Amino acid sequence: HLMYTLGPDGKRIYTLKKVTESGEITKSAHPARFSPDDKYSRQRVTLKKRFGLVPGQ
Repeated sequence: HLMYTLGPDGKRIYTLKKVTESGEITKSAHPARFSPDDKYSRQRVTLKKRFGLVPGQ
């Protein structure tokens, strides 16, 4: 009928453990990274950044 477990010396320890699990359930459907396609990258959209021109005659 005790609501606490004693130690090897006689020290009381509140360990009713009435409930099975004792933890805060994390929220589901968390915000996952957005990336449905490869075009998502701003770099892919940006024009050629190589500037490989050939000025001359």
